[PDB]
Amino acid sequence: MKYMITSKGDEKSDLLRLNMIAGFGEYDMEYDDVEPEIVISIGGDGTFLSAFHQYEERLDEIAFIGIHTGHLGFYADWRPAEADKLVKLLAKGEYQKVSYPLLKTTVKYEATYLALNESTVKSSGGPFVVDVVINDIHFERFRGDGLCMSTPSGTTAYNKSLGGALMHPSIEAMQLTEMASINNRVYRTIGSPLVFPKHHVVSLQPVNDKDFQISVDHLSILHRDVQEIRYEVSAKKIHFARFRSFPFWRRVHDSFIED
Amino acid sequence: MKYMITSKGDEKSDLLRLNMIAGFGEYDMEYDDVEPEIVISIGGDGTFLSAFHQYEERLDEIAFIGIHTGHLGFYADWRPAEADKLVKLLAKGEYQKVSYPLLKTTVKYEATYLALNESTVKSSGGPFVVDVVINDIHFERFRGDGLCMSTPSGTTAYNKSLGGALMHPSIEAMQLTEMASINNRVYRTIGSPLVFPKHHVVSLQPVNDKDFQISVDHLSILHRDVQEIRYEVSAKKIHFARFRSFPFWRRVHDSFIED
Amino acid sequence: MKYMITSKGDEKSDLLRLNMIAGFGEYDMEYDDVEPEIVISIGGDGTFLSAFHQYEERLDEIAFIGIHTGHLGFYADWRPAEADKLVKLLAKGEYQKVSYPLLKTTVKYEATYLALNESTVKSSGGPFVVDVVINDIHFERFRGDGLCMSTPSGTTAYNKSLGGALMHPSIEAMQLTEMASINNRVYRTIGSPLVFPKHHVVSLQPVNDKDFQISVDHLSILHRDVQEIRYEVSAKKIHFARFRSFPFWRRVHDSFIED
Amino acid sequence: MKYMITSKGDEKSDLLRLNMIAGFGEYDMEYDDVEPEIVISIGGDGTFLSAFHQYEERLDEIAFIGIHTGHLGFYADWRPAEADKLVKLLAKGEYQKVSYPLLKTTVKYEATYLALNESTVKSSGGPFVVDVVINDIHFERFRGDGLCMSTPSGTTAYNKSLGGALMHPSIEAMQLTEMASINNRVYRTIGSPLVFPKHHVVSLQPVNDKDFQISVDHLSILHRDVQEIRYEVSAKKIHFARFRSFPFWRRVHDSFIED
Ligand SMILES: NC[C@H]1O[C@@H](n2c(C#CCOC[C@H]3O[C@@H](n4cnc5c(N)ncnc54)[C@H](O)[C@@H]3O)nc3c(N)ncnc32)[C@H](O)[C@@H]1O
Ligand SMILES: NC[C@H]1O[C@@H](n2c(C#CCOC[C@H]3O[C@@H](n4cnc5c(N)ncnc54)[C@H](O)[C@@H]3O)nc3c(N)ncnc32)[C@H](O)[C@@H]1O
Ligand SMILES: NC[C@H]1O[C@@H](n2c(C#CCOC[C@H]3O[C@@H](n4cnc5c(N)ncnc54)[C@H](O)[C@@H]3O)nc3c(N)ncnc32)[C@H](O)[C@@H]1O
Ligand SMILES: NC[C@H]1O[C@@H](n2c(C#CCOC[C@H]3O[C@@H](n4cnc5c(N)ncnc54)[C@H](O)[C@@H]3O)nc3c(N)ncnc32)[C@H](O)[C@@H]1O
Repeated sequence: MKYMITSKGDEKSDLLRLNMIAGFGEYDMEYDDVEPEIVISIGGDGTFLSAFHQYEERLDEIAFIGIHTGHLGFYADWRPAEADKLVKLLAKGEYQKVSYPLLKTTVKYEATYLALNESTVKSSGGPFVVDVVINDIHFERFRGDGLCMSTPSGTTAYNKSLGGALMHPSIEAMQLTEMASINNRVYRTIGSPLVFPKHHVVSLQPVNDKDFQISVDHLSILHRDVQEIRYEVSAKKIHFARFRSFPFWRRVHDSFIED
Repeated sequence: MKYMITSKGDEKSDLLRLNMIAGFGEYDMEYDDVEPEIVISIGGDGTFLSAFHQYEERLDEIAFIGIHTGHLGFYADWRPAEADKLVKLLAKGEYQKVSYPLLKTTVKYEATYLALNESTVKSSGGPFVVDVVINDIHFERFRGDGLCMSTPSGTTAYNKSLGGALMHPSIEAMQLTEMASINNRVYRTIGSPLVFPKHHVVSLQPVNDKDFQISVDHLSILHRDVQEIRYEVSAKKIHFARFRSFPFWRRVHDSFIED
Repeated sequence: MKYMITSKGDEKSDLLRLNMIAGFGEYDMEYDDVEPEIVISIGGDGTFLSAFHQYEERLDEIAFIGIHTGHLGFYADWRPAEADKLVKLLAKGEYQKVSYPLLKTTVKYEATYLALNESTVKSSGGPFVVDVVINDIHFERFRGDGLCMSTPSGTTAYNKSLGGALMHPSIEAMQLTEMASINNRVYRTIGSPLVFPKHHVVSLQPVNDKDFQISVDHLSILHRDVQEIRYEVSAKKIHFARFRSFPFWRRVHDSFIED
Repeated sequence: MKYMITSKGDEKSDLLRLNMIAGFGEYDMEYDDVEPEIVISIGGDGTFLSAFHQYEERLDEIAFIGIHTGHLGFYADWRPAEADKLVKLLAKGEYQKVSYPLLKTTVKYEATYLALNESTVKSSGGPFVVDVVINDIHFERFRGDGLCMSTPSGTTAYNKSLGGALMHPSIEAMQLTEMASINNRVYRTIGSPLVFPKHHVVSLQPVNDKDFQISVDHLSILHRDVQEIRYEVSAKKIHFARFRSFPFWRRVHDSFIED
């Protein structure tokens, strides 16, 4: 079937990619970076994030695989020594798929984005003020550095550094965390992270300034004349190729406690 | 149908209970505290917690209602002024039910318990050491004051004070938080709260001392010769009587931000 | 003696300022905004911060007074109703002085700055990497959103929202807090806030990018070709006019717990 | 001069102690565990804590030295390989002294205690309620698991696990941290850690139950009919023998970041 391989760009990743293409040539496997059914990322979690966004319009027709040439990643969880074994078991089709939920982001002035990790909103300097509306009722007026809405698999990333909980990716949900909120008699926020199920809509609305720094995964965009930022669990999902058991809590333990 | 009413025990709650019994007498409603189909708690969230444990063996056949004679509670979310309206709409059967997940706790020396809020494990003095095992693999060796496993509706209680996330109760899950863990080159814990889906089993195992203070909701028990404490989302659920929309995030906003 | 009054710029502050000038005209008090011995700020803590920086080159010859036309401030701790009483007791010289420590910031490419609240260092987009050196020995390699070095009186401001401790201003010290650090096997930071005595020097050194967003109190500057940012408790101090006992912990209680 | 050596009690510590006594016998050094001028602890920080409390009535006449037979300690900061060098430089008197502040604790029913690390107050089950009074004015009504008042050198211990700041021991101060406080419309606490200078008195006062678990360093005592617990920086100080530069921030880096 059609496949493609993206590389971090260093020597180790480029030549592991060239070796996998060589092994793939020994099978009924055609290299196509326009309509691949298999997308292989060689590098780190950042390389995988780029691969996901490179093919975000054909998610339902693509199985992703991540190979880490450096340390273990949460998406690049395959060791380079297993690269040759990846080729055969994947040419035969000896694999099922696991799917992780995604975060849908709507920005109105309208544009929509999908996030694999998180989407954040920050000020164009100093602190900013936004009204947080949950399912069309006002929840809080936030003043601080920013807010972060994370996918389940994204909770080990920016969300973790902001004090959020780590969620197993089988839970279809999204998590909101605060960035240095000021809490006093005037401004009052919940403080705790909030975990939302599907079909719940979190809306951020501007108060004074309407220019915000909006990020989706590794991409950071300055948006102007923004009227609303809406978050909800996407109906779409990213599909991974599964060849072996590597549980989420194992990857958490191996990444943060010790390998 | 058969009903019963428990009271906090103060003057205001006892006489609101006596007035509801009087109004119930004006309907085909029989008072029975052995096999009630409707359990009404008048007081606070603590009174409701007692009512839940008083009838935890007939959960599948009971609809709970909470009335707060003091401030708003997350379970006692009905105001005493609406007590008379509660009687009629509930004698007619003009209500459906909403169900919140529960936490199952197994203590082996074997005893099982259900928690509506959380279950905690603490030392018999100073810090304690337990091995945390997730789905039969060792995750961490915890040294500190204790651990807390919370239901979704329990996240606004002890879990919130421990830095956990607030989870909407439609998510069938459980959340684990740490109590003052010591983190150094020797002892290493994740720090972040952990949210587990159904069918995931978290096991706490003793290292040196085998005597622990184990709590389930408001009840605190000292347990000796404990070999294991296992947590997982229960197959059982608590059923509430629903007469009106009072969203979980509204109760969060009203309780912690302002009413 | 020579005095001056700065105003927030709203109607209430401008006309309280005009009334104080009128009352001052009834005394041997000359209005001079070039060499005042008394600087009165009418508005909020932000107005006071501007007044401090407006006269930061004559700190040793100026006594500051803060009046809050809105809610209570930590520097604007005088109520507008006591404005007329402020005039007389201050024309007579019936007051001593209290002094709060300041933070010295040296930026090398060299420029020096004084902060009454704090000084922060942030990235020009995403996370940044700086080496933290304490008294000429490498302490940690920080990767995250930023760092914040606070004065004692500044601990109730940005420092508080970052999890720092509240320090009584009689302690000559500075406090460093982290902004969403990533902690893993690669990058390791202390996490806890750090409190430094006098004569201790904290140096931030660039790793890759050398362009940082450096802030000192309300002013935020983008600095390029930065080689080092050094922090230490300043030898200079800000001097307040003291007419009455208003303890620091009282202002903390009144501001954050309830007035 | 008169000296004594305490041991953790394991094989390695007992025989390093026997070797140091042998080396001391080769000098004008008399072993006396009643009036020693030099107290040597061999083991861990816990062994040193016991040695400090064993001789807390002769602090002004004793210089302490800590040797760690396991990992590096903040008090046991001497490696066993340097034991023989410790003997000579210390028989000659080729050393000055450094002094760390201590915490004074007064319990009234009256008893006084000195803490090298911290003193904590906890409930006899569940949460407890105490009024916090700072310098004779009511600061907050705390409801939660407990409170912790730490010395500067104690901030790397229980205080660190509770979110407190790390303070250099040259600062004469004490730091208070909270243990899982409940914060709502009813109960309101500051949340942030509080750092107090000398001569400031923090008083904890009972509300309902008057039975508390009071700890001072490694000793935990249940106290009954307690009317008040008062904390302030002690006028006394512990004196260390100084043979070489080992800065506090180096010990922090070596203990928590990497050795
Ligand atoms: N394996 C570790 C390496 O992978 C990174 N990583 C990634 C990634 C990536 C590519 O860069 C952009 C990400 O920067 C993260 N980030 C930003 N600002 C951050 C901060 N202030 N604090 C922590 N994070 C921050 C956001 O989340 C962005 O999405 N995703 C994950 C994940 N899901 N889980 C665990 N690690 C993950 C991680 O950062 C490590 O570098
Ligand atoms: N409405 C507010 C009042 O109701 C209480 N409450 C309850 C309850 C109850 C009955 O007492 C036992 C509970 O004490 C909580 N708890 C213990 N130690 C705590 C601590 N150190 N810190 C915060 N909590 C603590 C645990 O969770 C126990 O289960 N349940 C909830 C809930 N689900 N959400 C919001 N509040 C709730 C709350 O405490 C208020 O008093
Ligand atoms: N009285 C309350 C009002 O006064 C403000 N205030 C000030 C001030 C001021 C003028 O603006 C710039 C300050 O913005 C603060 N800040 C920035 N980003 C922040 C964030 N993300 N989170 C919290 N803070 C933040 C930084 O500290 C800057 O210095 N100083 C203090 C103080 N010392 N103590 C208590 N409040 C103080 C406070 O912000 C309230 O508005
Ligand atoms: N070197 C590391 C070893 O030394 C210990 N240690 C000690 C000590 C000791 C002897 O035991 C009693 C101490 O238990 C600590 N403690 C209790 N409950 C704790 C918890 N829930 N969380 C973290 N702490 C806790 C309290 O503080 C008690 O005083 N003092 C210090 C110190 N000053 N700095 C750094 N480590 C120190 C540390 O615990 C390690 O074991």
